[PDB]
Amino acid sequence: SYERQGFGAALPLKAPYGLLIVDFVNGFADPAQFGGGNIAAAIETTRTVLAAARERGWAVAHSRIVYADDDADGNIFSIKVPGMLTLKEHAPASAIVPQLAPQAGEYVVRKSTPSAFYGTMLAAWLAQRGVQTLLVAGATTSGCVRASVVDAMSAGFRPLVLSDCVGDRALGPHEANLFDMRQKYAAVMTHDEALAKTK
Amino acid sequence: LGSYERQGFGAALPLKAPYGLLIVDFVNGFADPAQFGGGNIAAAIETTRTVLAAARERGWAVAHSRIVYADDDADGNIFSIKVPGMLTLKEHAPASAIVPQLAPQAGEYVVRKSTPSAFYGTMLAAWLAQRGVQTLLVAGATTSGCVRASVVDAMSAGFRPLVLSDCVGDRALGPHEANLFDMRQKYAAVMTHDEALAKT
Amino acid sequence: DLGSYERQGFGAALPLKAPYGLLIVDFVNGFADPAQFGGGNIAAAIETTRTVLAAARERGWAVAHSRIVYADDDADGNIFSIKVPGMLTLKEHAPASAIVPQLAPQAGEYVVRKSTPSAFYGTMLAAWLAQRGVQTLLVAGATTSGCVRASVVDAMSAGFRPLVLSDCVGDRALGPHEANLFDMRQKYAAVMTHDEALAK
Amino acid sequence: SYERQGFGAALPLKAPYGLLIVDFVNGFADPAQFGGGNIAAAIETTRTVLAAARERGWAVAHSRIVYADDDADGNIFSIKVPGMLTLKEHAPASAIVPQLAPQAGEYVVRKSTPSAFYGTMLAAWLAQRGVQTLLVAGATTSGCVRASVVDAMSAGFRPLVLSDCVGDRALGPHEANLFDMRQKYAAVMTHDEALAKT
Repeated sequence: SYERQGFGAALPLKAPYGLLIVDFVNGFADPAQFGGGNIAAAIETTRTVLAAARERGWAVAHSRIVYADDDADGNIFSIKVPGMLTLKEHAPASAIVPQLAPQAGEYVVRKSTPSAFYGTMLAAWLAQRGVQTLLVAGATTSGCVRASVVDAMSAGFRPLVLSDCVGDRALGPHEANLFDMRQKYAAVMTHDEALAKTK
Repeated sequence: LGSYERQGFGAALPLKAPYGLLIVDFVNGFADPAQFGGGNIAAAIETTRTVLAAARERGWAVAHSRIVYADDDADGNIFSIKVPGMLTLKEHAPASAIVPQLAPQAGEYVVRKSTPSAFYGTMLAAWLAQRGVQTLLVAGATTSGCVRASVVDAMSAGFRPLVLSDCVGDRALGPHEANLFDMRQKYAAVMTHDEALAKT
Repeated sequence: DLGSYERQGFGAALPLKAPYGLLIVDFVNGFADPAQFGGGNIAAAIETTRTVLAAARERGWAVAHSRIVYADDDADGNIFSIKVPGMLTLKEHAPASAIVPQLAPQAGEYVVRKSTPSAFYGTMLAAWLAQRGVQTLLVAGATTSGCVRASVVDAMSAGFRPLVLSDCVGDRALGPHEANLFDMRQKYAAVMTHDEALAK
Repeated sequence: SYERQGFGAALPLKAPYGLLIVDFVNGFADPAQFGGGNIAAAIETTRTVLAAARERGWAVAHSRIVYADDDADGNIFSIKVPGMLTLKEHAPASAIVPQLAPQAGEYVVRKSTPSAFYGTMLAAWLAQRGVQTLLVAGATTSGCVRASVVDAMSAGFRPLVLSDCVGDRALGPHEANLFDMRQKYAAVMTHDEALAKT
């Protein structure tokens, strides 16, 4: 059991706060490309958190999956999921969804792996700013979100997973992955609890 | 659940040499259910011995992971706020020692970590790169923890992951199975040890 | 005094080993132009590198180019760009930041963008090279006492044998150029002129 | 050229502060193995800095070069510099010099490459503590110090190179490397200046 071995202990929240919005891009919001399930409701709920973040003067990062136009950086990930390779810089599918369009000062991290931390400058970007707790929204819960939450935690940041701002293709994976995160990696709670508990 | 197929997840990852083996966190603490064991870990340990012995006889690069924190908790992290038992895993605590069944021999790297992935804040990527490893077989514990973290990173780091499905262990079966699904769909070739050894 | 190096066993030979690759670091219009960030022996280094790039292309060698790029709104403005404020003007579409027409990239050659000195720091270079199984990496670019050196020490650290093309790295100032080659020869890389490198 | 192209701009100092001492270990204190030049003097001066940091409550981290007993992690670095191999965990040459012995709470970072950040948890450890400016001491100026300094900057930290607390086996490399760092990568100043200003 998790309870028996001391898992899922609370992870106290601590300022300064920042927000990471992972991979909320056109391709992931379209159920015919990489979207589906509860991903779109998650986008909508993130709108509230993003506006709170901006008002509160928190650091905000967005990630995007972007591969080179010649497929020169086509990788292991793009063998497992071929479609990832079609997320080119200027392709509509790879652009941030219009509901969550980045404002000035917000860092757009481009990646070709699931984590927004891997082979990117995100850790360094957040450390420069002294960020202590990173709120996380995005898609998918059992993909880039999970991987970005493990890395945030490993990079020394306290992850607050916004359970209603993370969306997945399929609810079993979504639930199975929230569970892991609550047990091993993160504070996990709804956006309105997060927003309340963070001022 | 049909969206995985429609959207083109779960494509086959062709195995490619040179091969290497990573054994994640099969330490006495994770073999003993009073501490971090239970579920199907013990069986994953046993089967892993065959993979280890094949690795040695085939001249494969072998690496092993250990969780280790400092004796004064000086590296106490976010990971150990969430799972405070992790902090007991000290360098010379029996609990942090690789299970005897799978003791390393000469040439086999042991990677000490304080996070879930064997790649994070360690030399593993660099160690494999220098050896030209193309496909990394993975065994270890726990499927829904350090095995999955190491597999997503292995892949990210440019290595082809091959999860030995009967050589990775968890303390609970639902998490074990749910994380196998995800890995098979997004990150690894997944097969039993005998398929894996036959095909390398 | 420098006799200590030979006594303590510095500067041993780094045997070369295929597969080979080529990194050209930051040979961009702003480092070529002596009115912006160039000068020294950088113009000469750029041209000599052409022969290496062509030879890399004849031999089918993995090839990677680096560029310093910050966000248009200074979103990713950092510590490096406080110390050297003009790097912050290296934007994606600023001609200063573009690769020099002499060395324009081709299909399959990787353009890594960075906001730090090393082509490896916070980029996917290590994993791009790993995937391709690269053992030895030839390095060219500017500046020798800057991004070149940072990139060479990283390459080494990541598991690759660096081969610093002494006549294909340039600096805006020659004293730093010569000091950093010395360091690199003593500790971090095989160091030779390009005719020598291409002959092996 | 550095002047006309905007190099060497001041790097303002910002709390919280941390201190990293790099590879001040017996092998590097010993002129017969890896020591010499002005290293012995850097170690003694560092005593002053470490005492201050402990008193002021700062995060303090010490790095060490450590390869496996069986050479399993023998690497490219260990090819150019084969003596780095000989620094096993329990070889007295890898141990931190006694004058700078760690206390409880101070992180000992083990590395098999130049930089204290590379393939280590040093960035995460400092990030979790919200360190903004990292004071740096150690050996060798033109080796592991510089490699750590450049990484510290890259990782988001403001590096403060302590010019009388970093040593090398040769004064040329030491001065060249201090020059590079001041121009591109850090605030450089003597421990007297650093301590009063922090």
